[PDB]
Amino acid sequence: GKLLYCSFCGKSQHEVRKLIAGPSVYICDECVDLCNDIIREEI
Amino acid sequence: SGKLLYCSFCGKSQHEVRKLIAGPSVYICDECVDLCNDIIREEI
Ligand SMILES: [Ca+2]
Ligand SMILES: [Zn+2]
Ligand SMILES: [Zn+2]
Repeated sequence: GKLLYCSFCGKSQHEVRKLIAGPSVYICDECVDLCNDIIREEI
Repeated sequence: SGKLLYCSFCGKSQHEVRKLIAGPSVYICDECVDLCNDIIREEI
């Protein structure tokens, strides 16, 4: 019953497909997508 | 300079992982990103 936000981009759980929770942080699917580009070094 | 940065999700330092991606006062390593992929894709 509270708005949760991606710690990287700031979007809430209501703006993304999925919001993954760490111990005290969160990351959305869009940022994970971006992380893959960074790690794989590809577009 | 010289300071240890940790993945905010698993706690590993930048010397324990391949890459540590930085956000605003938050970090995530390549291993946790791999896990996130399994979570999003809902597969193993
Ligand atoms: Ca040091
Ligand atoms: Zn995000
Ligand atoms: Zn990690």
